[PDB]
Amino acid sequence: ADFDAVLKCWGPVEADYTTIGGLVLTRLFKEHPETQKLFPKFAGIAQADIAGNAAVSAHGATVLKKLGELLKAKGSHAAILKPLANSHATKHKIPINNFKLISEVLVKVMQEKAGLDAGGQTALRNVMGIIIADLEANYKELGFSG
Ligand code: HEM
Repeated sequence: ADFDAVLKCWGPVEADYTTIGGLVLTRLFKEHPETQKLFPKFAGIAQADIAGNAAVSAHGATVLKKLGELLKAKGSHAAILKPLANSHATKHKIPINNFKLISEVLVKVMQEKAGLDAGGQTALRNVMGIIIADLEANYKELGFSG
């Protein structure tokens, strides 16, 4: 139910995954500057220079497309989220709390750009909580508990 609820507000996101993706990552790096260093391709770019950066926006589109895939899935969520945990724990080396931070940012960007109301915020927080708990479980299976 909460996945379908978030989709009621996803139109403006999916309309421009690149622009909205850039807003998300720009705001993540501005509000949580330690996260920028977890992206070696972006680490060191002056904050004032992130909003206009096409590579940052392209990666934000990758992120939001993956969330859209999850939301729209009729099949296994596990088939989509387990690889995501595997890569983020073992390749990218991302501490789990960062996923909470990007979720906070997404809520704000959807409030501002996608008409996310109180019920929609609930739903989105619920969906992101499901995602984060699954990532954390799969991290633990790989030996990551930090
Ligand atoms: C909504 C949560 C997130 C989603 C859906 C997501 C999705 C993705 C996807 C689909 C990729 C492409 C490669 C892969 O499959 O691993 C990726 C790569 C990556 N992600 Fe995430 N991610 C999320 C959160 C984060 C956070 C919070 C960080 C760091 C703070 C992070 C850091 C990275 C890095 C460093 C890469 C590799 C970029 C590259 O070298 O091109 N991700 N992510």
